[PDB]
Amino acid sequence: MNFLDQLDLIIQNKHMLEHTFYVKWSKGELTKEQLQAYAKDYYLHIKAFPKYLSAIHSRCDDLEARKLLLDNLMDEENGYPNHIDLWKQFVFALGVTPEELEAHEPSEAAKAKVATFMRWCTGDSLAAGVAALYSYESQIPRIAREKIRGLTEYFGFSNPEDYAYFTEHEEADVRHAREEKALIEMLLKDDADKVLEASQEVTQSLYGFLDSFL
Amino acid sequence: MNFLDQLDLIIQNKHMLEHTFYVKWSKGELTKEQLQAYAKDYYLHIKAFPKYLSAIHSRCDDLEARKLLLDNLMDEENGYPNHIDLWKQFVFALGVTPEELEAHEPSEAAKAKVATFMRWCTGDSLAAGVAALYSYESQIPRIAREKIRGLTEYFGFSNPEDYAYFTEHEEADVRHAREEKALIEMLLKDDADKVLEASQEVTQSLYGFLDSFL
Ligand SMILES: [Fe+2]
Ligand SMILES: [Fe+2]
Ligand SMILES: [Fe+2]
Ligand SMILES: [Fe+2]
Repeated sequence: MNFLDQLDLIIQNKHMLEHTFYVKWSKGELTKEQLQAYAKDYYLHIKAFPKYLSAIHSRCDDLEARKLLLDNLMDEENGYPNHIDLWKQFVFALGVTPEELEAHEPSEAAKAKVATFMRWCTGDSLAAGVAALYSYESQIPRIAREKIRGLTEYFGFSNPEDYAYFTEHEEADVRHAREEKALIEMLLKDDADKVLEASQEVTQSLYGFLDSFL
Repeated sequence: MNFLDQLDLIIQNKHMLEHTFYVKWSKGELTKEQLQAYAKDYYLHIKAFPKYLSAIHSRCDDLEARKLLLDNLMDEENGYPNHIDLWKQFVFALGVTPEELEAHEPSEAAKAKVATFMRWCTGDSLAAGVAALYSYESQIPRIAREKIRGLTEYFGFSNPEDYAYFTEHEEADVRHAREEKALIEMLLKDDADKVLEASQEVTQSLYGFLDSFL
């Protein structure tokens, strides 16, 4: 079996949309107290995602790979509103005040998720770092689509600008996962084992993060 | 004394334009054999400069600082022709063939320069990493200006597109040094000592690199 296929199968078999939290989201069975906690607890990962990308770029000598990593990073962090600003719009539309979000101390659940990504993105296998990111970003497009639906037919999201982060990631992360899948191939150095090891680790780590809100 | 002033004084007092190699350039007293060797030996630093920036960014939690680091990185590596492509144009206009440049193995002089930057950019002081980069980029604008002159009135540079790298850096690195000087302030964490330690180290390291061609 080809390792990219093995890679996708791992994510297919531990995919956040099958997690209770997002199933609960799908049927609507989630409190406003639970959403505001997740929106706040996600913020640490959202601020850190640029560093995941620059961590790999900064250890990379493939000049064409770096430009691809830069393209993701540029979409993440460049301009107003970058993806960080978009999340904030979602966090504030949920009801959270700016002060409360900035004063929020992230759960150790969330710190473990981030730390799992950073471990791979700073590790010794550039393809494993991209696989860590890929095992998340490739789920994102379908997650966003179903998350807009749940914000509409369940949580009173009238204004579209209130879930713009998810509208952007419905499309942005189709490109990103395609570029990451290509980056994994161009950076492979007889380490497809770490690619899958990273995939297993990130996907489970994401389950523990979702577990935290129950 | 203020440490940014101390910082500039260090660079003023070990500035590449005062080095024999660039004085020799200034009077024209440099062989085509010497320029093609320097153009080739510089290539390792030129390919690595993006990683210097992403190395600091990837360790940084100041969200406004990261966007500044990204702006430099974007000017360095984004688009055709990025700064790497521009150097190539200079390397090829000097007479070097593409194959010979890609087949060139960099001197240990050059490997020491790069390694000095990367040590600081991956070290434990974000302001020292920016100071390592600043102690180089702040010299660049005046270096470029005098290096265009020496390519014109000495080395037969007719076509302007042949020294476009230096035309770009005459202006680009005015902005970059101003943004880096500002980044050093925003990232200082009671470590102005490392800022100057880095400055001393980078500036000397640059002298040893220039020393290599004599
Ligand atoms: Fe994103
Ligand atoms: Fe993304
Ligand atoms: Fe540059
Ligand atoms: Fe620059």
